[PDB]
Amino acid sequence: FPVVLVINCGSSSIKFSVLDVATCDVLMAGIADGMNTENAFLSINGDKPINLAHSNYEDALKAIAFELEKRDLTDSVALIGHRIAHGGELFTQSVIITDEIIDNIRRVSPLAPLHNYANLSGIDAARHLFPAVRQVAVFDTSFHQTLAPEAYLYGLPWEYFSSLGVRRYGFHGTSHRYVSRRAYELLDLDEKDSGLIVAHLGNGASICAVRNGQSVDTSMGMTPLEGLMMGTRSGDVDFGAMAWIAKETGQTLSDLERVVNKESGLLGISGLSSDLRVLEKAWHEGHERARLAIKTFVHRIARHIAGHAASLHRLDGIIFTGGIGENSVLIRQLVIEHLGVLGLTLDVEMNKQPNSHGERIISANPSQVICAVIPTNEEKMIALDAIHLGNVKA
Amino acid sequence: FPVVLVINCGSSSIKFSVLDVATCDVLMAGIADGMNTENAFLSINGDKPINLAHSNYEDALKAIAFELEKRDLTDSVALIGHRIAHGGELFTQSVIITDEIIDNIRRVSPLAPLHNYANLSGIDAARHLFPAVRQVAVFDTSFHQTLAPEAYLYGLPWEYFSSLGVRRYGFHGTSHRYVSRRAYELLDLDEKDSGLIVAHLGNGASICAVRNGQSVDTSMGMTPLEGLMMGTRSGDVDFGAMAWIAKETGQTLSDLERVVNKESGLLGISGLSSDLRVLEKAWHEGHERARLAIKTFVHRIARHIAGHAASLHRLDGIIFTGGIGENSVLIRQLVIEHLGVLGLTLDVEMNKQPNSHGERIISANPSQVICAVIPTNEEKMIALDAIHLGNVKA
Ligand SMILES: Nc1ccn([C@@H]2O[C@H](COP(=O)(O)O)[C@@H](O)[C@H]2O)c(=O)n1
Ligand SMILES: Nc1ccn([C@@H]2O[C@H](COP(=O)(O)O)[C@@H](O)[C@H]2O)c(=O)n1
Repeated sequence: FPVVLVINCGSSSIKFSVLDVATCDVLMAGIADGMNTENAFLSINGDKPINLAHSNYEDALKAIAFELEKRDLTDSVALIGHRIAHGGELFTQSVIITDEIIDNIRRVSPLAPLHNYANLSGIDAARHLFPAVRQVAVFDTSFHQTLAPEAYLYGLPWEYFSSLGVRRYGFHGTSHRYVSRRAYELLDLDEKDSGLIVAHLGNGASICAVRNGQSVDTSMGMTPLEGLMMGTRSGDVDFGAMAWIAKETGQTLSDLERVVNKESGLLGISGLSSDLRVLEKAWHEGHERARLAIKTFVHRIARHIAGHAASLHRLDGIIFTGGIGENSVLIRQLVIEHLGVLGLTLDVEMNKQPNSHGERIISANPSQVICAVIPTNEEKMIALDAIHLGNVKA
Repeated sequence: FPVVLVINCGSSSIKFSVLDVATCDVLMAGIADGMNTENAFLSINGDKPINLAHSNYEDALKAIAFELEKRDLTDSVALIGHRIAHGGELFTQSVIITDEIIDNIRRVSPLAPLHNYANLSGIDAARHLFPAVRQVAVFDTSFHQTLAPEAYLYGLPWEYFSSLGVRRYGFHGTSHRYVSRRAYELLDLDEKDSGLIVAHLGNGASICAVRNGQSVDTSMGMTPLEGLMMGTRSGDVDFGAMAWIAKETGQTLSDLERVVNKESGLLGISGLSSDLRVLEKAWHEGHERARLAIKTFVHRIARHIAGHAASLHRLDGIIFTGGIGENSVLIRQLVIEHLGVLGLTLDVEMNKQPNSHGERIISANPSQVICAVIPTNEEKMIALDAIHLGNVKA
């Protein structure tokens, strides 16, 4: 009974999942958080954080690998899937990892210095500890590679694009790809003749316009920073306003990049929390700045959902997904009420239902556009790619 | 037969118009270009650029004033209208200029250092040369002041808004106000129950969502830089991509602000021209980068028109205006074809017609949204404000 080992080897931590091939369901999931810092620990299923301190990426994965053998699961690992942050222009689909692939990941790595090098560390580790196991690289940008130049060009001098690689790449590709696939079945649509908007709201937040099965426009830019306002990310911001701030308070570009990543977004406007559940409660208890942050949040999503609709010949579906997307009854409704212009009528009985109801329609019949909630499963999509690439012979 | 003197006293030049009160039509128009530079000149009606060299704002207006008396027009100046770039939060409508008003303009002037101080120079001049003439200040932001906080807040720390004044202000207010007013009559709509999108495409480019006679969302930000890609302005740009560029090529924020204002936009992608007529011809003659620049240009407009529609309960009209908006048969159509999703069908016979046809419908009957061209008249709107404020007693 073979299994797929999924790895999101981020900068600060190493997340992992062990999916069964037969069911595509998680048998085991863990995390190696606080990496390289004096005390690094491994928390599998959340039962006991074993302090594997004084250790790096190579041994943290060797700690996870030993625990797989503790559960007699090592011998059953047929495939390993690696989540990669940035594919650049070089990667349009998931690939079997060879030396050539490692090189090409290393080539585009300047575009995501924090994430990509951390991903490569995890690739080497898994390659070392499991050499006779087929390994797959799944990229977080590759879905958005179907974008036409008018969709991905910035209004900068052409040289910044041709020699340096400055363009729109977009992120949450795997999520957007997964959810879109699921929507065709749920909504009973023809992939070859369809237009969807997918709102991935959660950790980061992004919108994708999926036309006839292809990503044609997406909210995020070169960095995960452009687009929607997020938990701690500012979203769309006037560069003139930024340059003004840098002059008025005398801050370096380095200062502001840290401000826009860590101090901004929902956290920034509310001055309270980056967490929705806290801000939803905060508003319910007469907090204006938490209410404002949500109202702004909802507005920018509503702006980008309608915006991205332009890249469709027809609008069949708006799909909510991700932590906030799947669970927030409020945000979903405020967003939809904001889009009455698109002819949306929302069934509030259906919108009430918690996430346990999984893939569900949430718009009433008179609606000209079908709204739905689809739980995102990046782990399942990574596995499916790996299983598919498993049958191939390289 | 009284007249209104309109002044756009920009940083580099001083434009002016002399409108008749009875007709609201231009009797005289000129420009004092290349200000303060060794050779400054005055070109009235474009007949003879008289080199009033070695001179500043106070004497350039004194050169225009003498030429008004040369045409026995000085004694007939009942009102003077000043175009102001940035009103800040302090100005929501046009006002009669008093000392208090001068102060308040001087207060918000840090927000537009290039433009506002140039505007104040022209106010002092006109005040000096015409002391017994009522003068009106018309602000380029004041129309957009009806925006709700969720529409104008950036996802930055709240402090940047409350103490420093960093928010969305928007521009082309006077144009957006004028055109919207004209649309109600042209489209035979009820102002109190209407939703319009106005695309001001020309010099700079901006979109405004006008709901029930009020500006509820607009493309430009704190600076005229945010929003649509423009002639030499980049438009919406990822801050992460900007910060990346500053690292990769080692450029100061000052460098990039100059790059994004002067070297970017249509000029940047094409590497040829910031002028549409040149780029339209260039594409017609197999130039890919000029074609790409236009395709990108059209796409971003299509993105923002659909985007701004979200802030409406209903979409009745899309209105094209400004240099590019009124004259470009191509751009208008490419934009509308991009918005087939909103249910637009375009009458190409009507879209063919040149600007001489003035205020015209350009969408066919089966269209769910009325498209129209309305020539913008900032001069006429400034005059109308002044005439109105002329009847008031301060
Ligand atoms: N019941 C829940 C669960 C999560 N959430 C929100 O979803 C977000 C988590 O998103 P991800 O899991 O995609 O990172 C958190 O910001 C949290 O506030 C919520 O608003 N209601
Ligand atoms: N017939 C015309 C006239 C002007 N234009 C464009 O309109 C723009 C001028 O806009 P403004 O007058 O608003 O500054 C120029 O970029 C020019 O290329 C055009 O494309 N066709």
